[PDB]
Amino acid sequence: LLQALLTVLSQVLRFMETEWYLPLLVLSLVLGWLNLLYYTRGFQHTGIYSVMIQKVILRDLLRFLLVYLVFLFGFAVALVSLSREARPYRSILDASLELFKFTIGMGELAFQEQLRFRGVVLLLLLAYVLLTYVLLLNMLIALMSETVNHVADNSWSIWKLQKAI
Amino acid sequence: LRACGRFFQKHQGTCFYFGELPLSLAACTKQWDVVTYLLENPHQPASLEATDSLGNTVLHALVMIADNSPENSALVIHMYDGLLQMGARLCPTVQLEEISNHQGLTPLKLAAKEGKIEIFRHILQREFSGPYQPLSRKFTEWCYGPVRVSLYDLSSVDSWEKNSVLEIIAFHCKSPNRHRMVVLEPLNKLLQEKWDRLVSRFFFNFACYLVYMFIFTVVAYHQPSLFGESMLLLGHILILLGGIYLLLGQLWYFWRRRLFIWISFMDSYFEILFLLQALLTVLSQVLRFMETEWYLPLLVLSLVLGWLNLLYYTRGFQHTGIYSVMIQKVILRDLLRFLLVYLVFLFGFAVALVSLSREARPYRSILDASLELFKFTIGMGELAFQEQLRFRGVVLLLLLAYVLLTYVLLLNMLIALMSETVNHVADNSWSIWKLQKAISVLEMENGYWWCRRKKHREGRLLKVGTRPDERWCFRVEEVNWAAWEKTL
Amino acid sequence: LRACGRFFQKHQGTCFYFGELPLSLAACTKQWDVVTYLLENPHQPASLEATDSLGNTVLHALVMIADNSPENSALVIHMYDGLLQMGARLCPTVQ
Ligand SMILES: CCCCCCCCCC(=O)OC[C@H](COP(=O)([O-])OCCN)OC(=O)CCCCCCCCC
Ligand SMILES: CCCN(CCC)S(=O)(=O)c1ccc(C(=O)O)cc1
Repeated sequence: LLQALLTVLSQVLRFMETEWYLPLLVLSLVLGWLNLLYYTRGFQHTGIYSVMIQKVILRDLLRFLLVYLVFLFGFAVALVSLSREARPYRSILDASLELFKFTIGMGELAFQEQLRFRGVVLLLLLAYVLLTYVLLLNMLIALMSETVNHVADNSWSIWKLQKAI
Repeated sequence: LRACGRFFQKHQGTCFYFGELPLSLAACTKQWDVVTYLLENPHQPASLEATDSLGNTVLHALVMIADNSPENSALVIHMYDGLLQMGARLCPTVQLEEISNHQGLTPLKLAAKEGKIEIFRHILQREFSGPYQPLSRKFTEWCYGPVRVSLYDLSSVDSWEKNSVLEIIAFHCKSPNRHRMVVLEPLNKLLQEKWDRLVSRFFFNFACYLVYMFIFTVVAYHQPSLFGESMLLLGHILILLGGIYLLLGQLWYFWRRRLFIWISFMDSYFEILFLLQALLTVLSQVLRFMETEWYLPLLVLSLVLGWLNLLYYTRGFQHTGIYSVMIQKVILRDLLRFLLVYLVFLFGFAVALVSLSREARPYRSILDASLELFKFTIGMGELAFQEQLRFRGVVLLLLLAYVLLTYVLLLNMLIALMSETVNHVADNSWSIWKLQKAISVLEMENGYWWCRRKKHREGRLLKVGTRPDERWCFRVEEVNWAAWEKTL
Repeated sequence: LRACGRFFQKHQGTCFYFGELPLSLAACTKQWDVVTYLLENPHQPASLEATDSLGNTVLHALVMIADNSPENSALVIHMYDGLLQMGARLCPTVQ
């Protein structure tokens, strides 16, 4: 439904000649490729796997996200505030994206010589990294304790229900 | 006679505590024919009222011999009920469970303090009929199909009274099973009734901390280089006053909880973190009035710590609350031990890389080399055959050795955490969250440090027999189809 | 008579739904000697067709008392089959 709405809206915005048609057309395109994963239920082999891949619900990741976004934005406002003085964390979006890069293996640590309080900026980054790795490790171990419990694999039955619907 | 020497005292060494008197010995050994003889003989009767060097009666001594195994529990429970029945015949004017030891504890308060959950549940939910009905704490009011309606005696339980079972479980007990005690009847429904009348105050306290942290963030983001200037001054005095208010409220918490202070923060470290945030806030405003540059690091550390402090209020909802408990799995217990091994590898290879990189043919300092070595743990470590160095091949072999040792250590640490944490034990996170709600409520029931509110009794004053036997009793309705159908 | 007040309705609170009528109570409690008496007595027989305030018969009420545990299932199943066999003798024209 959402892909079809965004598709019709993108064509309405294209007839209005507004630039924002292209973001809607491109969001409809991504969502339309993700929609082809529906038809994986037509075969037993992919179908049942599409059910096995539901293990980690948004139930826990949306809760972890609350804790993670408080760490992210709390350290982002702090790094921007402290980096104002020279002796670059220029905005909350800039510092949030630099702090998020640590979760994808891309985070820059430097003793950043051009700043005043550079040592406190480095200690804030080291504290954010250590807290985030404690949080991610706790989140992963808490998912294993909930999901890896040797209960019978009901994925064949849940796929037979997808076929029934 | 009181066997009171160091062998007969309770301690971690070689001892046998049973109380100190013959009757308490005969009860703790399960000699019911010696107990009735010592009580009923004509030559010299024992008294159930008699106390040892801690002020413990035989009923306190029975709570002291309890472990939570089912056989020891059944034997302590049979002996405890037998001695109450005996007291109802030999000293019927005396309430044996109202006798306090030298710590001010009755047998029920001692069972709560010492974490004796099986005898604690038994005393709290006890019921009898015919001659012993006045010895009950639970009274069935009516039963119809799967539904039982009961009155529970709240006399030493409700937090309206000083040093109650609720205050003891929350703040004076140090047993790991505190969270199992708060989910028993009548404590479960009683704590829910207290939560439901305080949940609006909990989210008012959260909203005031959100407004304080919003003002803190707006002010920290608009600091000048070392109308809007007047609003920035207003923001600094609101941060000063909020910092003083939180500081006074937290110092008052640690003053009220001074007798048990080393446990008052053990599952409640947010009382340390709220105190520390308030201190660093007040210090940042003092340093700002002194015009020293170091005010800004303190203001910014207070800001970070204040956003981390908002994670306290996740306990207000079942969904986030219980998850905040599930996310405690990996304690600092193992990561602080792993950190010892990791910091020896880090600094041992850092001094080595700095020493060997001195010669050309850049690891310039211990901080530089420590940060380059730490970058391997976050997926950012540079490996190069570093051509400008003398011994470049040995520098590369030191880096490859550090990487392989660190990946062996991290893999060992992760596998050792899985072996400790992923063991299919029952998910007690709901109970530990009900204990967080219990601690929060028992704090909110006092009101604020400046407001000191009056408390109200819960349950109703009701006649239960002769035992007239009038008590503050709390109505609980249990529906239990699975227990009921087994009786048919 | 239909015990129909809020205690006898199905909801998340404190209640005992069994249907609302004596026969549905006697079936939901497993009193098979009260069920046959209420059905077969000469003074006033119960009807298996009788419905409560939701339109539930005693067979709907038995489905409503079911949990998926093996003992509760065996007891609901025995009572349900017994009442169909009784209907085959007391109201044989009625499905
Ligand atoms: C001298 C009397 C002053 C009366 C002020 C009345 C304020 C009412 C709001 C209130 O107490 O909110 C509590 C909140 C901290 O939450 P908590 O108590 O659960 O604590 C957390 C426990 N884990 O507190 C805050 O967030 C601070 C609010 C900002 C300061 C208010 C003005 C102060 C003037 C001196
Ligand atoms: C207030 C309601 C009481 N009723 C139950 C309603 C379903 S009752 O039918 O009057 C009743 C039943 C059983 C007992 C008993 O066993 O003690 C007492 C009273």
